[PDB]
Amino acid sequence: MKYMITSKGDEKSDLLRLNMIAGFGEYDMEYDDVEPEIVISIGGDGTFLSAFHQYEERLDEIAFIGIHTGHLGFYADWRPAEADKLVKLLAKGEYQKVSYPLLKTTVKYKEATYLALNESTVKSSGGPFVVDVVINDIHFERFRGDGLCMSTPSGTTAYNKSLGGALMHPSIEAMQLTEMASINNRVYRTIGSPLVFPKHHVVSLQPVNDKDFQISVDHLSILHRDVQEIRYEVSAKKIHFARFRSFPFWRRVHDSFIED
Amino acid sequence: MKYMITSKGDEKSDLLRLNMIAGFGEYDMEYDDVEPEIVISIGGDGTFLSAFHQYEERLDEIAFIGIHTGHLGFYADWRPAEADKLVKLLAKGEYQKVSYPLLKTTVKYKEATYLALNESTVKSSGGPFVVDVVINDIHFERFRGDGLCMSTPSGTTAYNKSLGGALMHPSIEAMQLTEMASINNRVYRTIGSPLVFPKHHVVSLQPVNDKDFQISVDHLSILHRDVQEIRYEVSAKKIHFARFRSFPFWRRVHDSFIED
Amino acid sequence: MKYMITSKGDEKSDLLRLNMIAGFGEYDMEYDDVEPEIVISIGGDGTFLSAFHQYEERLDEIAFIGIHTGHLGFYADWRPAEADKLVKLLAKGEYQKVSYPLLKTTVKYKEATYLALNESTVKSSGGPFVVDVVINDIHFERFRGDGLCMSTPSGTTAYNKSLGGALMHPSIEAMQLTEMASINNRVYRTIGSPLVFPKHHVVSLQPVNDKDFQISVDHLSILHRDVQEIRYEVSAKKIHFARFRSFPFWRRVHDSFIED
Amino acid sequence: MKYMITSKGDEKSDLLRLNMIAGFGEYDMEYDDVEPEIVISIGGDGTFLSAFHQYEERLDEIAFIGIHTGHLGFYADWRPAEADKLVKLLAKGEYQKVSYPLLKTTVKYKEATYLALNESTVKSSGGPFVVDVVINDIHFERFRGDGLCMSTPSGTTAYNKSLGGALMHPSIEAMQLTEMASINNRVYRTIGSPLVFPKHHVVSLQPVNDKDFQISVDHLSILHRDVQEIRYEVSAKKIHFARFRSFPFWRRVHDSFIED
Ligand SMILES: [N-]=[N+]=NC[C@H]1O[C@@H](n2cnc3c(N)ncnc32)[C@H](O)[C@@H]1O
Ligand SMILES: [N-]=[N+]=NC[C@H]1O[C@@H](n2cnc3c(N)ncnc32)[C@H](O)[C@@H]1O
Ligand SMILES: [N-]=[N+]=NC[C@H]1O[C@@H](n2cnc3c(N)ncnc32)[C@H](O)[C@@H]1O
Ligand SMILES: [N-]=[N+]=NC[C@H]1O[C@@H](n2cnc3c(N)ncnc32)[C@H](O)[C@@H]1O
Ligand SMILES: [N-]=[N+]=NC[C@H]1O[C@@H](n2cnc3c(N)ncnc32)[C@H](O)[C@@H]1O
Ligand SMILES: [N-]=[N+]=NC[C@H]1O[C@@H](n2cnc3c(N)ncnc32)[C@H](O)[C@@H]1O
Ligand SMILES: [N-]=[N+]=NC[C@H]1O[C@@H](n2cnc3c(N)ncnc32)[C@H](O)[C@@H]1O
Ligand SMILES: [N-]=[N+]=NC[C@H]1O[C@@H](n2cnc3c(N)ncnc32)[C@H](O)[C@@H]1O
Repeated sequence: MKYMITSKGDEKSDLLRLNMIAGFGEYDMEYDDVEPEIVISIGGDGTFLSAFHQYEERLDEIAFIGIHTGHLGFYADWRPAEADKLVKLLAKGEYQKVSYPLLKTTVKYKEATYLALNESTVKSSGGPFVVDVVINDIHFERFRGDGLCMSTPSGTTAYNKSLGGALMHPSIEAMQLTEMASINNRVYRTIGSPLVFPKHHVVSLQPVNDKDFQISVDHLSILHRDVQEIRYEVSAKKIHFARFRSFPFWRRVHDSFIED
Repeated sequence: MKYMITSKGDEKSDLLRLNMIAGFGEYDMEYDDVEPEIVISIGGDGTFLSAFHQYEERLDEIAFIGIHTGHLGFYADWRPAEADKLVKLLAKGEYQKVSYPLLKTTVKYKEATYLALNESTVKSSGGPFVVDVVINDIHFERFRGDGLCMSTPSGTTAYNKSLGGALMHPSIEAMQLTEMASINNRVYRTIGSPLVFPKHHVVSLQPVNDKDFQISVDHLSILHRDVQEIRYEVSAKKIHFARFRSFPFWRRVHDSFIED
Repeated sequence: MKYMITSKGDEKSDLLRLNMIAGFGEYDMEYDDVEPEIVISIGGDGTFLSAFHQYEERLDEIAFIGIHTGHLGFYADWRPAEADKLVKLLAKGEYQKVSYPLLKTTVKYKEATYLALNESTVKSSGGPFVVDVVINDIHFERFRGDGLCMSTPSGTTAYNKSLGGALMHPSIEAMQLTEMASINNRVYRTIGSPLVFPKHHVVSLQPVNDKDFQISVDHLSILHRDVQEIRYEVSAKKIHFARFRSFPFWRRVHDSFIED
Repeated sequence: MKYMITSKGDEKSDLLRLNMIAGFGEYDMEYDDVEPEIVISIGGDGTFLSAFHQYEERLDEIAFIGIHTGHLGFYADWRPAEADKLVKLLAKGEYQKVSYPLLKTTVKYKEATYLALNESTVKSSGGPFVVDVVINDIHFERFRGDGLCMSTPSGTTAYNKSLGGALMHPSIEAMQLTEMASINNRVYRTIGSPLVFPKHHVVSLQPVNDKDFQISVDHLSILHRDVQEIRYEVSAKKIHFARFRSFPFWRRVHDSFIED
C-alpha cells in the first residue's frame, strides 16, 4: 500500500518519520505523497489537521493515522514508542476503517466551498458582527455578537467545547452551531443554546449591514469580501481512520479532559 | 377512528373538549379512552406529558395531537380557535405521522423501567450527590454536584436547555446528558460539557456512597432506595404525532424562544 | 488566650487535636469551648463551617484558624505537619486579624434570622419553584427554575462557582445572587447573569404560589412553611481569621483550582 | 454653566440638539465644547461613549447626561420628549452628582495608558492568544483562548454580560475579568469563572510567545506591537453623572433586560 508521512517538523517527529520509512522499506510498502492510500501524521492535532487538508481531494481513497508527538493530540491513536508495532500492523494490513462526518461550508459572493474536520467559524472583518440565521429557508434569528462556530462531531471537543457546546459522538451525522458572545437585551435576542443539526439541514448566514467577514476552516483563516451568504451543511464526504485497536471516542474524551 | 381527549381541566379546556366531542359525534368517530388510536391533549405541555404517560403502553397504536390552551405549549400544534378545522381534518383522515425518539430509564435495586418524553433526572435524597458515570462499561467520570439530566431530542428545549444543553433536532436518535452544578476543583473533575449519545450507547450511573436518589421522569418524581444503578439508553419506542400541516421543529423553537 | 479545637473526628484529626492541646498545655493557654478567643478547626471546609456556626454568637470575640486534614480545605491555612509551628506562633501571639463579610438571611412567616459564611440558597419543597425577586423594594424579575443562591465573597468559590458565579475578593463587602436552572422562553424571563449587591442593598424573595421552601445556610438545610418572604443583605457581622503569614486570596484560589 | 451637546448625527438627534441649544439660550447658559461643565449626549451608548472619551481629560470638571434617541441606550436617563423639562432643571441647577468607577489600562512596550467606561479587552493580532495572568505579582494562570475582557461596574451589563460575567452595582469600586473561549483540557487550565477585583489590585497580562495584541478600550480598537505587558487596575478617576430624578441601577438593568 502506498503511504506518506507528515511530520510536525521538529527533531523528534522528523526522526520518528525517518525510522518508520526505514521500517516500511523492509516491507512491500511504497512511499508516495501524491496518491497515497495511507497518510500518517506525526505530531499534534495541528499537524493532523494539515494532513487532512493536504489530501481533502482524495478523502475517499485515504485512511489516516495519527502519532502523538504533540501536547494534547486528540486525533492521535499512537505514542511514539509504539511506532514499530504500528509499522508491523500496517504491513500485515490488520486494521478496520472508521468514518467521521465532515462539515461543508459554502461562501457565495461566485462560490467557494471548504471542507472542515473540526469546525468553520465566522467573525466580522473588524467592527460589529450581525447576521441573519436562516435554517432550511426559515428565518430563525438575527445574531449580534462576536461570531458563530459550526462544528463537526469530532470537532465538538475543540473550539465548540470552549464555546459551551455539547460533546457529540462521531457516529451521529450532524453539525453543531455555537454562539460567541451573543448580545441579549430588551431589543436583541438569540437562542443562546447550541443547536445541533442533522444531515440534509442547511444553515445559512446572511449579512445585515457589513458584508465583509473573517471565515475560518480549521486552522485556516480567510477574509472574504462582498459576501452574500455563508452556507453550512453536513458534507457527503467522510474522513476515514485506520484503527488497529479499540479506542472508543468517550475514552478518548476521558483521557483528554478528565485524566490520562 | 377511536379517539380520546385529555383536558387541562379548566373552564376553557373542558368546554373546548365538549365541543370537539360534539363535532366528532357528527362523524363516524367513536370516543374510547381505553384503546384510542388518536389522543388529543387540550392544555399545556404538562397536560400533554400526562396524556403521553397515560398511554405509554400503547405508543405504537396512538398518534398524539396537542391543542394550546396553556401558556407556552411547546408540544401543541393548534390554537383553540382552530379546533373545528382540526375535527374536520381528523375526520377526513388527512394527516401524516411523525416520530420522536424517547428515553428509557432503568433503575436496578429488582428492576424498574420508565419511559420519558422530555427527560429523566437524578438528584440525592437529601445530602451530597456523588455518582460514577459509566459509558458503555468504561468509567468516564465521578460526578459531584446537584444532579444530572438525561434528555430526549424534543426534551432538549425543556430542562436540558436551562442546564446549558444543546437544542437537538428530533430526527436525531440520541439522548443528551447535562450537569447540575458540578463541583470542579483541584481534586474533583467532571467533563462540564453536555454529552450527546447515539442510539445503542448505554450510560450508567453508579452510587459511590449514599444509595438513595430522587429520580424524575418528566413530571413524575420518585424516591428510590438501595439503588444499585441507573441506566439510560435511547428507547426502541417512539412517540407518534399526527401532523396536518408543516410546522418545522426549528420554527417551533423560534416561536417558543425568539418571537411568536 | 482561651482556645478550643474542633476536630473532623477521624483518627488523624483527633490525634492532631490531642497533640496540639498537649503543646498548648506547655504555655499559659487555657482550653475553653464555652468562651474561647481562638477556635482551631482541624479537618475540611465542612468541619470549618461547623466551627463557625458553633460560635456564630461570639464572632466578634473569636479568631478562627483552619488546619487541613480534609480533601480540598479552602478555608484552611495550615498543613498537619505545621501544627507545632502553629502552636508556637499562637503562643507568642504573633498574628494579625483578617475579616471576611458574612450574609444575613431573614425568613418571615414571626421571623428567623440565619448567618452564612458560604451561602444561603432557596429551592421548592418539592414541585415548581417560583418567586418574585425584589431589590430595594423595586420588583426586578419573577424567577422560575430550580432555585437561587446568595453567596458571600469567600463563598463565591463554593456553590456560587458551580452555578457560574464570579469569584469575588473578600475585601469587597458584597453578596452575589446566582440562578439554578432558570426557565427562559417567550413568556418567562430572568436576568440570567449573576448579580453582585453592595452592603445596604436588600434582596427579597416573595412567593408567587407555593409558600413552602427548602432553605439552606451553608451545610444546614431547613424546610420552612407558610413563608411570606426571604430577605438577604450583607451582615454587619464579620468572621475574623488569625493570619500568621501571607496567603493571598488569589493564591488560595490558584492552589484550589489551578494547581497546588 | 458652560455646556456642550454631542449628537448621534442623525436627523432626530441633530434637531433635538438645536432645540435644546435654543432653550439654553433663553437662560444664562453658554455653549462651550472646549471647557464645558455639562456634557449632554444625544443618541445611544455608542454616542455616550464617544462623549466620555472626548472629555476624558476633564472628567473631574464635567457631569454627563444622556438622552435616548438610540436603540437600547443604557447610559441614557432621558427620552427625547422630556428634553424641554431637562433644559429647565439643568437651568435651575436642581441635580445631584453620581460617580461610577473607571478602568485604567496600561500598555508597556514606553507606556500608553487608556481609560475605559465600559471595558478593555485583549485578543491576538491574528493567531493563537496566550498570556500569563499575574495578580498582584503572583502568577495565577496561563490563559489560552480567544481573549480576555476587563470590565468596570457599569460596563458589566455590556460585553462582560455576553461573556457570562456578573452584573455589578456601580457603587462597588471594582473591575471584573471574564474569559473568551478559554481552552480547558488535560494540559491547559484556566479558572473559568469571572474574577472580581477590588481597588488597588493590579492584574497584569504577560505575553508567552507572540507579543502582538489587538487591544480595545470601549469602542476603540488598537493594534499594539512588541507588547511587554498589559496592566489593569481600578482608576482613581470617576465619571460623574447629573441626576435630576431617581433611576436606580437595578431598575435600569430591569428596563434594559427584563421589560421596559
Ligand atoms: N486553540 N486551539 N487548539 C489547541 C487545542 O486544541 C486541541 N484540539 C484540536 N482539535 C481538537 C479536537 N478535535 N478535540 C480536542 N482538542 C482538539 C489541540 O490539540 C490543542 O490542544
Ligand atoms: N490544533 N489546532 N489548531 C486549529 C484548531 O484551533 C481550535 N481553536 C481555536 N481557538 C480555540 C479556542 N479558543 N478554544 C478552543 N479551540 C480553539 C479550533 O478547533 C481549530 O480547529
Ligand atoms: N419547569 N418547567 N416547565 C415549564 C416550562 O417548560 C415548558 N416545557 C415543557 N416541555 C417543554 C419542551 N419540550 N420544550 C420546551 N418547553 C417545554 C412548559 O411548557 C413550561 O413552559
Ligand atoms: N410542562 N411541565 N412539567 C414537566 C417539565 O418540567 C421541566 N422542568 C423542570 N424544571 C425545570 C427547569 N428548572 N427548567 C426548565 N424546565 C424544567 C422538565 O422539562 C419537565 O419535563
Ligand atoms: N458540595 N460541596 N462541597 C464540597 C466542596 O466544596 C468545598 N468548599 C467548601 N467551601 C468552599 C469554599 N468557600 N471555597 C471553595 N470550596 C469550598 C469543600 O471543601 C468541598 O471541596
Ligand atoms: N464543605 N461543605 N459543605 C457545605 C457546602 O457545600 C457546598 N455545595 C453544595 N452543593 C454544591 C455544589 N453543587 N457545588 C459546589 N458546592 C456545593 C456549599 O457551598 C456549602 O456551603
Ligand atoms: N456590541 N455592542 N454594543 C451594542 C449593545 O451594547 C449596548 N451597551 C453599550 N454599553 C452598555 C452598557 N454599559 N450596558 C448595557 N448595554 C450597553 C449598546 O447600547 C448596544 O445595545
Ligand atoms: N455601544 N457600543 N459600542 C461599544 C461597546 O460594544 C460592546 N460590545 C462589543 N462586542 C460585544 C458583544 N459581543 N457583546 C456585547 N457587547 C459588546 C462593548 O461593551 C463596547 O463598550
